[PDB]
Amino acid sequence: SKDELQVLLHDLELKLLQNITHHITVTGQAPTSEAIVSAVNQAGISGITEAQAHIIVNNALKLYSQDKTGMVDFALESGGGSILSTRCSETYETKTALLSLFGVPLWYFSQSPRVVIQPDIYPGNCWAFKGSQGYLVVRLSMKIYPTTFTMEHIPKTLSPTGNISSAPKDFAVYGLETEYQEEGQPLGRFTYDQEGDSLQMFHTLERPDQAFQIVELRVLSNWGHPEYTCLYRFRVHGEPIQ
Repeated sequence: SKDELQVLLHDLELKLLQNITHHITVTGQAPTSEAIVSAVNQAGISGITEAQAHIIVNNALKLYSQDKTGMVDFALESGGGSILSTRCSETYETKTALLSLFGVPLWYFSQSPRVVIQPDIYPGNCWAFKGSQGYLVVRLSMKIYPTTFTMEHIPKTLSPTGNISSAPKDFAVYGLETEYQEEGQPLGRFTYDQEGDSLQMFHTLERPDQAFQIVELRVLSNWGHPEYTCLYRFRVHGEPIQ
């Protein structure tokens, strides 16, 4: 069926993306055209050319073009961070067309808020909530003075119409002393810029007076999508208590 098809192409793309991501993480470079030919072959399609592989790699680099820093991420799940799901907006499921590694649009499905704290970024692998206002609360792996936040979204070059209207725009960040604190300490108000890079960093105006192990992200608006907002990744940086 056409569904099974879109699924298999999605899984094929993901294999290639995981390959490329792994290689960049370890070596700091994209793999050669030849390694890509080989990975495509392992995934079950032989006879890809070098020119085709080079196109696949440049398409991948549309997404992985910033060499990101080694700033420790205390929200990252595999580092011990976790979502306090009871305090997030209700998940809203979406199906969105994005430009794939293969140059054609594919269907992608948004997921649960746990994707917000998974490593790296992958097309369509975002958490959607309904409307343009939402809440996410993350328990950090360590108690820290939070000093910097990173928000990531896919670039417009992955949209078949060069458009990311469902991306977060205005947001605010709060430190929560406990899981029940209704009103948290304001850590900052920022705006994700649809004219900026995929990965964007946001710094507190001052070093906070207090350290937190719980952080609340409030998305206050989006870039114009009438039905929902899509959040890909949120990272939390700072200094552990001494």
